[PDB]
Amino acid sequence: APMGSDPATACCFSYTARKLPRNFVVDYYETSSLCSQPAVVFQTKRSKQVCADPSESWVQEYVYDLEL
Ligand SMILES: [Zn+2]
Ligand SMILES: [Zn+2]
Ligand SMILES: [Zn+2]
Repeated sequence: APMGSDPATACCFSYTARKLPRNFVVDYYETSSLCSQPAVVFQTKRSKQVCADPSESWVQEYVYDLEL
């Protein structure tokens, strides 16, 4: 899951290989450009924080859905 728990500095070294159901995703943040790779981290109803590849369409669609 990300290394660290502060959205300002936590980094992802892998991405989820499963699609998260929209009904279980409740929040997100973007990882810092200081991290080795870009990532969105989604928080879920099971209290997980899940790294995801921002180049995937569904990740972008969920981010807009949460933000706006
Ligand atoms: Zn939040
Ligand atoms: Zn779409
Ligand atoms: Zn904001």
